Amino acid sequence: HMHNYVIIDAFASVPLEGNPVAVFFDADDLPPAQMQRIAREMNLSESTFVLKPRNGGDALIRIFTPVNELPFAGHPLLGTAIALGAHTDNHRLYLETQMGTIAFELERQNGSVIAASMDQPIPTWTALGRDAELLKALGISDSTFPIEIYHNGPRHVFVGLPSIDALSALHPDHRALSNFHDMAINCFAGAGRRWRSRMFSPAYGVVEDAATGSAAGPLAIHLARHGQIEFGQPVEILQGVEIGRPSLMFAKAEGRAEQLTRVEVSGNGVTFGRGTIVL
Amino acid sequence: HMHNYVIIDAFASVPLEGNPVAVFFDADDLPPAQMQRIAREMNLSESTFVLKPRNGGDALIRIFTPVNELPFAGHPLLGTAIALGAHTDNHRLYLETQMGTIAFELERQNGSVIAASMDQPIPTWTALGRDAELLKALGISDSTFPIEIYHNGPRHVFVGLPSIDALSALHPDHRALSNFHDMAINCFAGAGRRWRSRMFSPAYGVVEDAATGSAAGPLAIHLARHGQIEFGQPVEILQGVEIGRPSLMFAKAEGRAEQLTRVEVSGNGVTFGRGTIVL
Ligand SMILES: Nc1ccc(-c2cccc(O)c2)cc1C(=O)O
Ligand SMILES: Nc1ccc(-c2cccc(O)c2)cc1C(=O)O
Repeated sequence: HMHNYVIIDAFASVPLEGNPVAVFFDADDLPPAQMQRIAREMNLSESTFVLKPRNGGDALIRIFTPVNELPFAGHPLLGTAIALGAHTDNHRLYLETQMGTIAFELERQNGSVIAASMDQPIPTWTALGRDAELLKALGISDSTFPIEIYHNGPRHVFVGLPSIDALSALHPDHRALSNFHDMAINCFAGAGRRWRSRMFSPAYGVVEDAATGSAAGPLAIHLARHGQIEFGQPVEILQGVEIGRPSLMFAKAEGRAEQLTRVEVSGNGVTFGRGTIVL
Repeated sequence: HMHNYVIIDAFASVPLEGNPVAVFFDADDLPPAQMQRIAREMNLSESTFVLKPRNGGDALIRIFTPVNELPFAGHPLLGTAIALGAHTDNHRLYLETQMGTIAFELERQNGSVIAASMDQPIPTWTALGRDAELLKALGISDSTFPIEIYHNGPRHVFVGLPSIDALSALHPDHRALSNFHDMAINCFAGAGRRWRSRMFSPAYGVVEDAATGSAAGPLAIHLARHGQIEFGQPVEILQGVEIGRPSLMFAKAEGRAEQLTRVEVSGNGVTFGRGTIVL
């Protein structure tokens, strides 16, 4: 009959920062075709729907862009966990997805969930093998570190820049980037614990994304493989600064490249708005 | 501190049809930079903001896409008038805009505004002069009626198809259409009182629009000039069918081409959702 929803800015503690997701509660009465139409109506990068669990978790989450269902997504699931924290006292939340059950640790102050940490799927990776084409599209001559593409659901390519100022100076040819299908292009720069990122993806319908949570785990692996951090070291990844949606993602990859045991991504989230829809 | 909003599906009587707009009430405390950030957060084609009047109208409306402020827009203003009807008993609403005050007639049943009619700016027009390029981009050999571009704020080009089935069969090259700057491409077909339309606009950030209210007045003028209806005859324009967002627009242009006295566009609207934001 009606559904309540909230809009969460994921990877932010301040509204209008981070990356929005709409979260719809009590969605068991909605067929998937209707969920898809609602996600299209909202037009946010994703809308999620909270359903009763089917495999022993706390809830089953379905994730929709305006056009299609996704089996996994980073900031939408973080935002969903933070939104659901308003309706449970549990310290941990087990959210079922198409790719299995993901564990979230919820962080509260006086009953309000302000942040969460999630396990992520362990990615696979290989060289992209299209370096000259991609570098030309980005407008630069070379990457710092190897140009590799990671898969954890989505696909994420990483191109390294020699300084944060060089990262901010990028002005990619988005028409040229559109020849890179079913992937996002993540450009990064930094040192030690602190990194900056920018993400561009014609394939995923975004000129430049504010906070690409599914890329944060892969970036931690990339930095560790290429000697910039150790495995097991947390990194801070600040994305979206140039577009006015600063987003802070934290990530850690445990183990070694050949035997990764855990990939964790965490961030703050904040409620931008709350409402009810008429169906 | 907080603001209430509603989501109106304009040019529809059923939720999830028509074309959405978010309408924010009591917006006088928001600087325009903040309105723009809110419109970006919502990511709907437009968000509007209701302000105290400055020139004797009932309210001043500011209209924002996710990227810029607009001086005029069709479905966003229709939706705003319908939303505001919930907060007044007045039969007519005078909404100030950057382009002057627009009169709306509100249609109610038991206190609920179900539809409205608006005056529109009187357009100007000329031949586009890029016919072969545009026809190639649309994938067809010729137009029925002259390919003319109308200006009433936005710019709207009209290309005529020989049947509704031919209109539905269009599969434009959106890359090629992106060479048409600061305009929308409206393709139409029909007869008598009943017409079908499809609108494509890379320039305005929409692959295909559900209901292009600012094009409805121009189309009525185009059809009258080219002998398909008379001036003063209302037409029904059904848009958005192929994309699953059917939208019914009504339009009438009074006078003659050389001396147009009124351009009226009307439609239903319906509330999809209601909420509150935290700033
Ligand atoms: N914003 C997104 C858009 C698309 C995807 C995605 C694409 C292909 C396969 C797949 O499993 C996920 C992910 C995200 C995300 O936020 O992670
Ligand atoms: N959805 C829209 C997007 C852009 C415009 C527009 C563009 C340039 C100048 C201008 O005055 C208005 C109008 C609409 C509309 O709905 O009418």
